[PDB]
Amino acid sequence: ASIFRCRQCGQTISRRDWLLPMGGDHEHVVFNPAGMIFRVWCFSLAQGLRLIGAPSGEFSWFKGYDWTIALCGQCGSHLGWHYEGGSQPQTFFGLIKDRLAEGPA
Ligand SMILES: O=C1CCCC(=O)N1
Ligand SMILES: [Zn+2]
Repeated sequence: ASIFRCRQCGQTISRRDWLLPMGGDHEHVVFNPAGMIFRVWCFSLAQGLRLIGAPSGEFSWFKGYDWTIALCGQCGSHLGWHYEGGSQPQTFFGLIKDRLAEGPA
């Protein structure tokens, strides 16, 4: 139970080892302006995504960070967001936990 793959297609995305406690916890439950609730797990690093558009600071859940939508690079499923432009760390990923599948390396 140590790597996270895309739930829809199996693309390798991240590792348990790369979980990042932002503000004291790797899990953040949040809502967007359309009222969709996401349970976000923060990772310092990820792979197999495709980051879309240019970063935006609008409604950022994490102070001082701008976001870009992160899709699965294989299937296009929306897996979370890349955050940049902040400090300690400058960048990280916030991935939607129920859109990933955890399993053996
Ligand atoms: O409200 C939102 C949607 C996109 C990601 C974020 O930080 N905030
Ligand atoms: Zn996928």
